[PDB]
Amino acid sequence: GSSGSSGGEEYIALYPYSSVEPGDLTFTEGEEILVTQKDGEWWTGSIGDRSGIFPSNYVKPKDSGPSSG
Repeated sequence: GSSGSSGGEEYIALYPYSSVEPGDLTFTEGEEILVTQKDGEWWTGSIGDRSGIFPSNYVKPKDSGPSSG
């Protein structure tokens, strides 16, 4: 019954992190980073279809109210 679509962990960038290196994922505060791989402290996030590393200390758990109706 029903079909809920999910994937990775939805996190919000608490602060805008700009990396000069194409290795670290570049995003701004508020952006929605989809975490999938967590290696140590720094986890690998994604955006739409991007990939890179970022400070896990610069991301929060996308908290959304239990929308109902």
